[PDB]
Amino acid sequence: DTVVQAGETVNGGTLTNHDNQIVLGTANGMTISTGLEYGPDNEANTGGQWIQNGGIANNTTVTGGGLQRVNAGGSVSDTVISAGGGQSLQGQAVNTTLNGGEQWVHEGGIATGTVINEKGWQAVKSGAMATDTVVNTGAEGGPDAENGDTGQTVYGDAVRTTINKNGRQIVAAEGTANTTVVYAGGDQTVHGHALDTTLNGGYQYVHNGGTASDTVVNSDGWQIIKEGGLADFTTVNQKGKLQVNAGGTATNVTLTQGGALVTSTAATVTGSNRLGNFTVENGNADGVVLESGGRLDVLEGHSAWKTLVDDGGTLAVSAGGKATDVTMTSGGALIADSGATVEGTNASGKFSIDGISGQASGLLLENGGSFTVNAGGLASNTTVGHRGTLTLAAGGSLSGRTQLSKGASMVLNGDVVSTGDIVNAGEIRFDNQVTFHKLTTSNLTGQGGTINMRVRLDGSNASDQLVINGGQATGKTWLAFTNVGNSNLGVATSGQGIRVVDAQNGATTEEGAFALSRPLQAGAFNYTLNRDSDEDWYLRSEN
Repeated sequence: DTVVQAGETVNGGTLTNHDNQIVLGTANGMTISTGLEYGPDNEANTGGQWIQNGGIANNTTVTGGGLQRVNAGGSVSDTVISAGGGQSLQGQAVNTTLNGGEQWVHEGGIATGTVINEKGWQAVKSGAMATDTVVNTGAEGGPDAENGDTGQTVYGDAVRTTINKNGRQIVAAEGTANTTVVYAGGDQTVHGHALDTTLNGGYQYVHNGGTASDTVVNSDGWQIIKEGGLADFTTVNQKGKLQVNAGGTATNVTLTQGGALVTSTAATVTGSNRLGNFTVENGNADGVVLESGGRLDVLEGHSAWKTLVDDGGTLAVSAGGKATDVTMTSGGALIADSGATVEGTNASGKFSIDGISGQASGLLLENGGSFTVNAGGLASNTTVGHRGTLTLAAGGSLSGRTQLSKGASMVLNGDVVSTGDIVNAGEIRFDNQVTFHKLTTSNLTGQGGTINMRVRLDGSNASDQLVINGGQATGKTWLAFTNVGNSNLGVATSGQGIRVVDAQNGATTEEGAFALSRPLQAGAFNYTLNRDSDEDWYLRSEN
């Protein structure tokens, strides 16, 4: 009928048209399709199923427009709630599936086993508790998307939450999440307190004024401490990542072997790593270890001491920053420019960058490492390996042995003079970041490397140039030319042609020192590469 009295059970039935069911006994298998037609929090709403103290409902279905209300001492199990349906909970609910529906847990209510799908929403108010929730919605679009009132919003207490792909738990400023696992594609944003989070691929964002305690960051998990956030007792395991932004704090960190730290000297990070204790405080970094994935930014006016950059780690030093007693393990990335001050050891030996004098010596740039030589600066005895980049601004200089392995890059942004030997297995390129430039070197040892040069075939006989100053060009160097003129305009060369390699002051070049890596053509002309008796190399027209 309309009232289910104590000690009485009722089976089946559908509520429509603002009809009411007041449950004092047990109501099994009801379908609730009325009571929410004017949306949540509307006086005009009427009807629904209302579980009283000592009442029970089992296997209730709450369709669009349906309202289930559960008073204190009322109890429901095995509910499912569609889009446009809702359950208001001060009693206890066990196993509620929200397929678009909403569950409001009021002060004193306990929601256990709620499954949040398809842009449903569990709202855990102050004084309320959620337990064993499964979140499958709310993070759609990714961490920078905002889906509002979807997923789980925690103003009270959330316990033993599972955040799956596309799931989002928002811990409001007064809320508390006490045991949480986050999988890949899910995230937990913390304005309040997060306790015992495990990030098994998932992300945790600690916002300003939020705190996270005893976070375990496993493979592919990402804990981000934003400005004014606090992490305490984070453990970063293999392939996990702790990032502490400027003005963020993380204390009692434990970085295992393989656990990345991503921070700067503007942040506060204290803990231990594979070598012992470390600190990042007051613009100073002591003892930092950068695992595979890790990065330490030493900002201008800041300093780091006793840093180990291990395979896959990154030390980045701004102009005016200082990093001493640096150990670059093979594979470690060093990012700096002539303005920085760095000293330590890498795989090939001792290295240093003097920011005042503008001189670098013994650099090893690999695996994302990179160095820029500014005007009036010098890089001496640089080794550029796989995924390393050496960039020279106009007015920057090279000396000693500049060695480019395969997969290495040197970018020349103006005229550049090497007072030593360039040993090139990699790619050298002339660039502007059209005015041609000169690469002058004392000796060039070609090991199958390539030099990317520009040329204009429109009659101006202009191109980039290589100058051998008194030594020799030996081995094998490929020259890759790009016509930066019109592609159908070819003007014949004159005399010896366009001098692309100039041997001067007695320099020689071996007979096979250079060869075009691909044809060079414009208009009616093919342009061949030719060595002449003056040891110089020329582009000349034919056809």
